[PDB]
Amino acid sequence: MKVWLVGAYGIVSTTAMVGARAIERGIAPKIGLVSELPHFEGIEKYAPFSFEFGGHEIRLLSNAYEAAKEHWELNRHFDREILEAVKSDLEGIVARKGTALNCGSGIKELGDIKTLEGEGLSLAEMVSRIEEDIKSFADDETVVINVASTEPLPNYSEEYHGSLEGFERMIDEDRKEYASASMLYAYAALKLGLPYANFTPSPGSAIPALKELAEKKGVPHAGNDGKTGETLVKTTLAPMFAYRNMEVVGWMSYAILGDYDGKVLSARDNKESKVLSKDKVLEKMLGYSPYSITEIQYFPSLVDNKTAFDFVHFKGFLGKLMKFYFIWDAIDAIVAAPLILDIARFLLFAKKKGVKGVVKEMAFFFKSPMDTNVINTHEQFVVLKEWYSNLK
Amino acid sequence: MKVWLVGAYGIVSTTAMVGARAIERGIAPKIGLVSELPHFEGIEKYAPFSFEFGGHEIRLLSNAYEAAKEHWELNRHFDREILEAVKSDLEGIVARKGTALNCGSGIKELGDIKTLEGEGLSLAEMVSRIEEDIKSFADDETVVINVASTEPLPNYSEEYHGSLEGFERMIDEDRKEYASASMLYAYAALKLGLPYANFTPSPGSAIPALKELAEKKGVPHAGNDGKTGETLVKTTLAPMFAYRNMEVVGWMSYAILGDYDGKVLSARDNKESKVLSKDKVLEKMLGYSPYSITEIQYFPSLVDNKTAFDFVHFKGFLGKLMKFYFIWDAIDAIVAAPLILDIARFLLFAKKKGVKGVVKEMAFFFKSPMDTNVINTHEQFVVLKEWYSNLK
Amino acid sequence: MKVWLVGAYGIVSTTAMVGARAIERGIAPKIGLVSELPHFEGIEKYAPFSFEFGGHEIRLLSNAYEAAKEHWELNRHFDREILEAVKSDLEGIVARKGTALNCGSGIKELGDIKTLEGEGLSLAEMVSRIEEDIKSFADDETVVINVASTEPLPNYSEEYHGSLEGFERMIDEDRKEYASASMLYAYAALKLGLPYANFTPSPGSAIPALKELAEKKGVPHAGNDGKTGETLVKTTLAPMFAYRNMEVVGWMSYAILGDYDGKVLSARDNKESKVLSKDKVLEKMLGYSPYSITEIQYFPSLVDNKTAFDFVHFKGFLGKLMKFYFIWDAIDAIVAAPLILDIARFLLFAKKKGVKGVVKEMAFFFKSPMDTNVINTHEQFVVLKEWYSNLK
Amino acid sequence: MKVWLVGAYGIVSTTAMVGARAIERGIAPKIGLVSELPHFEGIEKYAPFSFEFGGHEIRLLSNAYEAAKEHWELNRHFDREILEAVKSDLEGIVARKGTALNCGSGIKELGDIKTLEGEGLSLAEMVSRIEEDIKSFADDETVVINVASTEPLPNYSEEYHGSLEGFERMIDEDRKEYASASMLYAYAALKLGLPYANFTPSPGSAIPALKELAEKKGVPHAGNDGKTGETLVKTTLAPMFAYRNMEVVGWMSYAILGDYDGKVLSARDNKESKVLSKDKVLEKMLGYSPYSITEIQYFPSLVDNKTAFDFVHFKGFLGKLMKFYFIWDAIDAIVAAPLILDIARFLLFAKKKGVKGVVKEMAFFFKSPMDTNVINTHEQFVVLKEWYSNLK
Ligand SMILES: NC(=O)c1ccc[n+]([C@@H]2O[C@H](COP(=O)([O-])OP(=O)(O)OC[C@H]3O[C@@H](n4cnc5c(N)ncnc54)[C@H](O)[C@@H]3O)[C@@H](O)[C@H]2O)c1
Ligand SMILES: NC(=O)c1ccc[n+]([C@@H]2O[C@H](COP(=O)([O-])OP(=O)(O)OC[C@H]3O[C@@H](n4cnc5c(N)ncnc54)[C@H](O)[C@@H]3O)[C@@H](O)[C@H]2O)c1
Ligand SMILES: NC(=O)c1ccc[n+]([C@@H]2O[C@H](COP(=O)([O-])OP(=O)(O)OC[C@H]3O[C@@H](n4cnc5c(N)ncnc54)[C@H](O)[C@@H]3O)[C@@H](O)[C@H]2O)c1
Ligand SMILES: NC(=O)c1ccc[n+]([C@@H]2O[C@H](COP(=O)([O-])OP(=O)(O)OC[C@H]3O[C@@H](n4cnc5c(N)ncnc54)[C@H](O)[C@@H]3O)[C@@H](O)[C@H]2O)c1
Ligand SMILES: [K+]
Ligand SMILES: [K+]
Ligand SMILES: [K+]
Repeated sequence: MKVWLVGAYGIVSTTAMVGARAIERGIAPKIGLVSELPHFEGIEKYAPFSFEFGGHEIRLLSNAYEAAKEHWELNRHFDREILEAVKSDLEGIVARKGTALNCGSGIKELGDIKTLEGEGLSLAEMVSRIEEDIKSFADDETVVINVASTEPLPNYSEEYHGSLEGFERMIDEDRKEYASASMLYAYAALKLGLPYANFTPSPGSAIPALKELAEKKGVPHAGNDGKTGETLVKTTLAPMFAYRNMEVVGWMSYAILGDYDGKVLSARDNKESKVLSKDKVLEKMLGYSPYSITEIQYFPSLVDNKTAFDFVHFKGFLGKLMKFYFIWDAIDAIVAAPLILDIARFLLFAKKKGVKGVVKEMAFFFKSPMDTNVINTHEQFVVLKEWYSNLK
Repeated sequence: MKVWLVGAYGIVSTTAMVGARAIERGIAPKIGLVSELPHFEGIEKYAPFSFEFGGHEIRLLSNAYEAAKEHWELNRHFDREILEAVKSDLEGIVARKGTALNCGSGIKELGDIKTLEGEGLSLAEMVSRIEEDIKSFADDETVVINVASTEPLPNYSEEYHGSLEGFERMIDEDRKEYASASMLYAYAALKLGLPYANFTPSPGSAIPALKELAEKKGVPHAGNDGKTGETLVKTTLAPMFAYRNMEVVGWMSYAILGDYDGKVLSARDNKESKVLSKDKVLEKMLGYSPYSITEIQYFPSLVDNKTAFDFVHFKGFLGKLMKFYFIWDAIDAIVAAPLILDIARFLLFAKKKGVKGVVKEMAFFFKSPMDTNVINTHEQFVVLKEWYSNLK
Repeated sequence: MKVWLVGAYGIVSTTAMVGARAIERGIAPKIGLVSELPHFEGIEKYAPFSFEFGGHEIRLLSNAYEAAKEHWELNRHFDREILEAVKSDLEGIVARKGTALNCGSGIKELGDIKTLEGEGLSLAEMVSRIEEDIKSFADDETVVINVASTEPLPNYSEEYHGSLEGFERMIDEDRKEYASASMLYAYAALKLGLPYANFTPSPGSAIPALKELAEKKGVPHAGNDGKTGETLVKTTLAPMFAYRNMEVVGWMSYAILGDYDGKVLSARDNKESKVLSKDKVLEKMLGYSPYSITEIQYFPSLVDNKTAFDFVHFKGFLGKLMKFYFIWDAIDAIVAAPLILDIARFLLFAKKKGVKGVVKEMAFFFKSPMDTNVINTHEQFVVLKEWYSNLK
Repeated sequence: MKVWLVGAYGIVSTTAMVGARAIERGIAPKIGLVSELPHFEGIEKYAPFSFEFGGHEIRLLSNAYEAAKEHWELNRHFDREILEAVKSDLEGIVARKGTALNCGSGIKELGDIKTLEGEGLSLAEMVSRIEEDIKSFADDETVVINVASTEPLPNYSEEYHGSLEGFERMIDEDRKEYASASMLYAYAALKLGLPYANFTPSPGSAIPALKELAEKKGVPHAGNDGKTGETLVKTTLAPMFAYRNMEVVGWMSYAILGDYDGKVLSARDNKESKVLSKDKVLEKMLGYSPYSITEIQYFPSLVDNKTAFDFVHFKGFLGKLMKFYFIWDAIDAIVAAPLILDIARFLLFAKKKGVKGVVKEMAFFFKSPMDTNVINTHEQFVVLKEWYSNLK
């Protein structure tokens, strides 16, 4: 099958690519893959484990391999051995020039960039290129997935984002102030009939205009924002306090990392996107809302090794306060990368079983799962098993 | 309703009584009571939150209040005012001489004991004494619940544990060598047709002879070993790794604690009763069984304040190792006590609804749940609920 | 000896009074007291363990006992019995009205205050009101220690803070814009010719004009800012890395607390008095400044129980990164309170031995020790000992 | 200079050798070297950073590179490029074959082992062989350091370890029962007049006989048992409770690791060279002896990454109990390796200043420093600094 990756030269993206190839050349195991669980025996019928990649980028790198080496140099998140073995495959994967429209202050920090707006094109022209790019690539087994830098919170317009009609008038009128890259990509994907996933907190296909378009074309989509670490933990074990009828009075989650993302998610301008994101999460599991703090800080030396420190303060019998601490030490790309392959496969699966619009039941992969209040990891996993089983 | 507590001047038992009476006196909240959770609404008409207490002990104190105060002095795990407000009630609660039969070398650590065997009695007699004690206290709404100190591994005997007939020939013969307190209390409870629960890892009613007795007498029973702290975290958190097809290469649980259960369990004699519990435990959620060390150690100054340390080492995508740490800081009688009153009510409910034998569906409370492979905190919770909804 | 506490009704200050009295009455041990270490045997020659208290406050409560009861109610940081036994002496301690001048947006967070400038008074009357308050109380064995709420960064002025001439003019020409309470309190202790110590990040006697005052007056003074918890471990543990020629690539401190202080410092403009610190702390022990972050966050449920998480990333042989984690769990007032007395005893000694100006040698007590580069806790202790031995 | 290494194919040893060649090759920096700290400027007039390696082993590996690589495969503790860079240097390093006498059950773990007593040799000629291997290799500027696997407790012979005569009688008389490998190589070193150091808890040169010899021959020597991680933290952190007049009421150290030594110290009978050695550590810094458990468990997946969990429970003002937790995560070979070279450098310096016998002043490097009580890292460092200055 074919995967088109928005932000194709990033760590998550290339680790997923490196990984797809290593597994297919049979020199890496299938650990990490949700689609490779016993319960999903059968899915290779509808979406074999086989991947061809391309994607969009704004960064000035030569091909996927050069990108993967750069990330590997600073993180050694996998055996050098593995990288050298896929050097050739990844070298033949060259990204096409993207758009960074409305991507914020922090885009400097990617180093040297090249954009479609940088060539001085109209919105129509840019949309049109992105479309061309993917279509020349796309077959009937193609999915599009966004893994590009988190955008700020969009310049939200009722006119231009409230309806598909409105969104297209935005394109046609060349009204760039209203568009964000993620919208354009997602539009293009749904526009060409291609399943789309948003792995980021950027708006992507979340706006009503793109949900409308998704529904009308008959195209499945999912998101948003992959639940890969500390949040997976939170949503896996907050429910333990509800089951035991204990009152969580405070929850602290403090996470640190370096690399392109943490260095941008720093300034509380762009820091806003993951501070609402971890307590209304809690009320939807406990049915009340403890005092919750949620923070990410820059910490250069850690690079992609996002580390998180959680404290849970809770009352038990006779209201006695008690304490729970945990530390999460993982490489972000390693926990994310496989989910991109899982999502690609589940989405193709959904396409072929005729699913249209938002795939509620894929909540399991995300922190802002669209169209659902099912947040508790356990219920989510059951939901995904059961959605898979019923359609199979 | 009535609750006969085996080990009744224990900190769990006393905390239970203190909290039952405080809640009833309207002077403490109802946090921690699983039977108080919304899904369990209506349980009141079969098992109201109304409690009377008696029990067996081998410790020499005057009454439950002195026991309670003794633990409270060293522990201060509830407000002094609650202690005073419940004084006259627990002063009215007087345990009856029990049996230390085959309870391990470290029964020396409780210090001052008088026991039924200690009178030079026989099995036939001990048993009639234990029964008379209970029959004395019992109505149609009495449950017997074991929270006595953890017994060593019992001497094995298929003749005497294999079947009711064998056990009863054991009693008849006074073959004390193959008998243990937990068993005799269990036998007594079932021979009077009262529901029975085993909050401890002692064999209790779990031997085949006593399951048969329960079946034949038509009484519900449940256990074993209440799942209160760290093990709750383990059966809640381990499934996460399962859901993300991650391979745990190592699980470490080290816990320190003081108080009575500290010294005894740490040594050799009774430490062999919660080590074989946590890789077969893991095997039943991971589906495989990783290097798993499990250990408890004496640490005086901590008293009843069980502190556990856990390190989980797991591979994700591409074979890449990552680490997860947690620290559980709780007062053990606090997580334990409410579950005693929950086990009570739920047992009275089962009895009223015609349940007999093991109630598998009360696994949610136990570290070694009988007759179930369901160990996942979430699967056990759904199972508890469904059970309830299906008999309600 | 007499001790005059600015911020008299605060937890830190009330706990010191409770401890002072409790130790005098013979109902508490002498743990926590640097002045009570065997090196300082001899000290009671000049600074015995006896204490009379007085103080300024701005909150309306009857006496130091109500002040202490409030704090204990929320915190339960010592036995009910300790409180009860000192009820008498502490009811005999009534704080006199002070100034809340320029003390931040968080002065709103203290509930109901009444203040000297609240009577619409002038800098000159306010100062002499302060001095007359301390002057009745004060004898030839009286010290003044500041434990008031953290002020924001002072309004910068080199005309008014650079010289005592400029400071007295500020007072003469009533320029409240350049004056904060902590400076006014300090000016008064020192004009009245009394030892002064500042246990807070506020300027206090550290403005140049005030050091000038203390020198010209020949008065000893110590400060600033108690090093009671997290920062103690930092100044004790950092050296280890320097001793083994390892390179700290990064250090994080993340503290949470509630209670009055957590409230006040939760505002951004009152938080700033603890961000620009433990970078320049680190370079003063390591000789290079690693990437450091320090943060305090409001966390209501913890009350005065500060809990700090630190992470240190560091390079050793062949530049391999390694990791060190720590969690600090203490009641702030408990660790603060003893030093208050310790400082009082040490200041009164200093004075008696004719010491004048900044007592560099009390660096051991402080996060921002004045006039000194000795930050290393061990180096700091040794100085405190030799300074003392050299005067004994 | 020349360093002869006992256990030359170890991870500590081969990492030291890998590191030394990298630094000389100028392809890695000098992080981790105590001797490269400023206070020692000039140490190299007497002890340049210049190293030639030889040693004793029982494992069958071709040369020092095969060994380094084998460890590297499993640990990836330094860069694959460093290994290639130094391959040819390490390949010229062939270990000469030594003795495994009375190193107990934990020598079956190592693999294919060949020894001197394996040839059915007598103590006389095993020693002779050992001195012949070394003398051959050694010049006026050679050191012997022990980094071999930890022995079980030596067999007790007061006659044979009480005095030089005794010891050499043991040899002439072939009393194999009473010697072990540490003792033999140490004897062998001091006979040839080379300085000796013992990085292991093995007795080595610390028996009265062998220090008798060192004096007699005017040879300097140091040990025992490198202080590399957890214990370092402890000897650094415990004095903070002393300085602050607090009482430690319990200390827990729980360390897990895999690889050779983790295998070795798992079996209970070898775990006992670090059982008595950590309350007597605390005492020597604290004044009193608090409850203190120190434990090490096998954890295969960690390989050489010794992780440790510490919990200090402590009383402060008014007897209030507080908690401190830390987690050390390092690679034991990285923390150790530099100290091997440092130790060699200080030893040559010592030799060259006429120092003889136990050099107590090098305690800084050790867990059980010979002939000294100074345990506190801070004090040890100063002592190390001062000693060097006194002989500079
Ligand atoms: N486990 C995880 O890492 C995790 C978890 C949840 C969500 N996410 C989301 O996934 C994203 C993955 O990024 P990463 O971790 O690989 O960091 P990264 O810095 O390696 O990736 C971002 C990449 O996208 C490119 N890009 C940015 N804007 C673009 C645009 N407008 N058009 C085309 N390309 C663009 C950048 O040049 C960069 O190559 C994160 O930024 C976050 O939004 C990640
Ligand atoms: N979190 C928890 O506290 C928890 C969790 C799981 C299981 N348990 C079970 O609870 C038991 C006791 O816990 P506790 O916290 O009350 O400790 P505890 O030692 O204070 O209580 C046990 C009490 O039972 C008495 N006793 C011992 N043997 C007896 C016997 N044969 N007959 C009658 N009384 C006897 C003892 O004198 C003591 O007073 C443990 O043995 C354990 O098996 C507790
Ligand atoms: N271990 C520690 O708690 C520690 C460590 C370092 C620094 N400090 C400093 O000590 C201060 C007090 O600590 P606390 O725990 O008692 O908190 P707290 O808020 O309970 O104490 C502050 C008290 O001072 C009073 N006050 C405020 N402004 C005043 C003014 N201008 N004049 C006279 N009185 C005033 C307030 O009414 C309050 O009662 C902290 O804000 C901090 O600046 C404490
Ligand atoms: N941070 C640390 O790793 C550190 C700290 C303190 C103490 N130590 C000590 O250092 C030793 C080495 O550590 P390691 O992790 O490199 O273990 P390792 O097993 O990899 O190295 C020890 C080597 O010595 C060899 N050996 C065993 N007995 C011998 C004998 N009698 N003669 C010659 N060679 C022999 C073994 O074959 C092995 O290769 C430990 O056993 C321990 O006593 C190490
Ligand atoms: K990432
Ligand atoms: K207990
Ligand atoms: K770690």
